[PDB]
Amino acid sequence: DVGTVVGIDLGTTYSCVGVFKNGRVEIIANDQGNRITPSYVAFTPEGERLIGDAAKNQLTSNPENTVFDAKRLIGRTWNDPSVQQDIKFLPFKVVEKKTKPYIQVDIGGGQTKTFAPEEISAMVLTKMKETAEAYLGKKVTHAVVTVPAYFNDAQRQATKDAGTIAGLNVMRIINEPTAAAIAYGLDKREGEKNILVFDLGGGTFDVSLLTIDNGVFEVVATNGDTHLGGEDFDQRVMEHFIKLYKKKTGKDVRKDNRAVQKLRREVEKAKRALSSQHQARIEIESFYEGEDFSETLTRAKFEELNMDLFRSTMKPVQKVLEDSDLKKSDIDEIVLVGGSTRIPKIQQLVKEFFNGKEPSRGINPDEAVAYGAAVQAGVLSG
Ligand SMILES: N#Cc1ccc(COC[C@H]2O[C@@H](n3c(NCc4ccc(Cl)c(Cl)c4)nc4c(N)ncnc43)[C@H](O)[C@@H]2O)cc1
Ligand SMILES: [Mg+2]
Repeated sequence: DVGTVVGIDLGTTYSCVGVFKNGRVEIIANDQGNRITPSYVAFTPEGERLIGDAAKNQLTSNPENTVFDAKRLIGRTWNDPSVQQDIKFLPFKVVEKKTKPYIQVDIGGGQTKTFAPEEISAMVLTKMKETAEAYLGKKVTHAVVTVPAYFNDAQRQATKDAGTIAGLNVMRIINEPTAAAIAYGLDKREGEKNILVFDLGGGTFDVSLLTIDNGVFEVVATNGDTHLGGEDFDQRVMEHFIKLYKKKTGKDVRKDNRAVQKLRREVEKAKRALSSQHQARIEIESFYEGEDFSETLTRAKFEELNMDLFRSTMKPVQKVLEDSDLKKSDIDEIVLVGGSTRIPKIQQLVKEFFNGKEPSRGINPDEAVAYGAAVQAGVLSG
């Protein structure tokens, strides 16, 4: 009946699925060979739905009908101030329907359709379910799904509802920082500890203070920045190169959406290289007006352009400690989650804040949450 329960991190920008099979957690790659699937859905004018990288890669060509960031809207009402602010930054249409922010898209043949946020998340969960079934060689009916620790009752229920729509019985809703702590085996220890989970992803920043007492977790405080992540650091670098190009050539490349997207792709790759080396060459064939682009970005320049944003991650950490009535020295483990925690300056700032205390390392920060969800899914599969 419940079979092999899957563990899914349903992220704002990226989702990840794991299972417990043959004595260990296995993070599952999708049909594109990727252990992460972008939380994107594109509606083509042929009536087809594209999910994941297939959808993300077609954003520039179909900017009104490619849906992403549905997690920012799920479990909220249309008139929630957070929703009214977020819709200002989203390129697809959002309308009031049944008190909620429904996403409106063209599906071809002169038809437009509206989808609740949980229906978009259900499409992402269906893909995660397909990924898991291809791996296991059998059907998947049950899941453990993670949510941000600050999610309220409506946000947790709407996430279980996205599972129902996808044909998944969401047996447990688990907090993302708790799932990361479980990945590190922090739940399998005698005694009591205070854990700070610092999660800096592609688009969001979450800090959580947890207590662990002989396998029992409590989320004591949460903070962060809802609109700070890796995409913001790429954007600072894009603006930098766009201004330098305008001063050198007198050309504003922002007029050509394709040129901007080629630059975005290469800037993101260069930022990644800058986590292990000190210079990165950005090369673009036929960037603008058919002319090739070839420039270098140093790690020093990358840090300067982003120094305020990197430093900003420190105030939510201090605030969670104040709200927990804990001192820096009371923190027993610092767990880094989210792909942006690979940035050396971010790791430096976290270590400096904690007076030289080394954070927990070793588990891929993009996968730690799904890994913890898979550990719990293994217990439930029996
Ligand atoms: N393949 C793949 C893939 C794996 C994980 C992710 C999730 O990334 C979340 C965020 O994390 C960022 N990030 C990541 N993300 C992981 C990643 C690894 C490989 C690839 Cl091809 C891509 Cl593109 C992304 N690695 C970073 C690094 N070394 N230095 C700085 N930032 C890094 C990334 O730019 C994004 O903003 C996205 C794609
Ligand atoms: Mg995450």
